[PDB]
Amino acid sequence: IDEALFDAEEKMEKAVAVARDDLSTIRTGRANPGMFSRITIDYYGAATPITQLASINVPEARLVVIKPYEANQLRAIETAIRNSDLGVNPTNDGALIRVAVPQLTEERRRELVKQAKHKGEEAKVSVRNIRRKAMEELHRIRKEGEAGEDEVGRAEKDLDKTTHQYVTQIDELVKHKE
Repeated sequence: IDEALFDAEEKMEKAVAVARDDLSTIRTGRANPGMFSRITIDYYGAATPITQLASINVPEARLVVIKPYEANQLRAIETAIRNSDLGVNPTNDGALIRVAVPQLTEERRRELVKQAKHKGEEAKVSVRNIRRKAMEELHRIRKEGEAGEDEVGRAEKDLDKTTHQYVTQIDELVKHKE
């Protein structure tokens, strides 16, 4: 019962965290390091984020400079960005990567508000699915006699309580992306 609850609050935590990233990889607003965090480049057989492999430097609002902490991960990172979802054709000079935002337009931005709202929805669907796997556990606890209806019923209500908190936590994360 208690470990079921603990295992869930824990898993929703990770969903909210993955959410902040999804929503970060979107700039309703203007250029910043956060957008580059969802991108990953095979690092020694492990999918690693560039936001830890390089310094995302933002001079202008339409210009980002990327110095990979290691020279040899440069092309690797550079390619991860033209292949990403930002819509950029990163440049290279041997050490640095020159990225040109674009500035955006009245319409695409709207198509990114729809997007941010839509990926916050995926994340609330993931949460409710965590909440549901936990239910089938609390349900299976009660049925095995590892706990009385009384104790498990309480957990059900506590399970639901927590879900809303993590859901509202995703709500007031897409709120900022308006």
